[PDB]
Amino acid sequence: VLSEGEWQLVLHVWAKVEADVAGHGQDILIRLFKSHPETLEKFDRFKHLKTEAEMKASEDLKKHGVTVLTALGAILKKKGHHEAELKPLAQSHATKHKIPIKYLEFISEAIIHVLHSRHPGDFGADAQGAMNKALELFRKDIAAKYKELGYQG
Ligand code: HEM
Repeated sequence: VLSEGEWQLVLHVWAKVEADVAGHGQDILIRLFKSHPETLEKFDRFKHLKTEAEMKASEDLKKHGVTVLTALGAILKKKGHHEAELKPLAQSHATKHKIPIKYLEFISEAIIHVLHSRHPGDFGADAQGAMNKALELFRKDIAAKYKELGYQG
């Protein structure tokens, strides 16, 4: 359970992401894909991208980054009352896209990285800890729905 203080740190930094959702979305997906190449293989859409330059030139990758961050933003702004928003996301990522929970850990790390790079004055250690807790809560609750469906492993 995050506290109200910790939610405020999280959503203070997130409001700054909302000024440039596409740029953030691109940097995070590129970092995920470079740090953890296995994750790119889950996207038939992107698996032709062999260089960081080709990834940064891809409009379709930048489109997907906005889709991911708008959905994450929607869940963060529920401050933990996010069951309606997580159900479909867990359902599709377990059963259709086949994404292990650990790759959700990876993209959490890439999101923390990108926010520290772009918003260092709003993303000190308090706010880093709080964002980590929010992202853990997202992963806990998706993992519980994986388990229900037979995909926690
Ligand atoms: C913050 C974590 C994430 C969020 C909020 C998220 C959000 C989304 C949304 C909103 C969609 C499209 C709607 C849907 O299919 O449910 C999507 C599609 C997809 N996601 Fe995620 N995603 C996350 C993490 C990941 C990770 C870690 C992977 C892969 C490693 C991944 C792989 C996919 C794939 C393969 C699609 C289908 C893309 C396509 O071919 O159109 N997701 N995601």
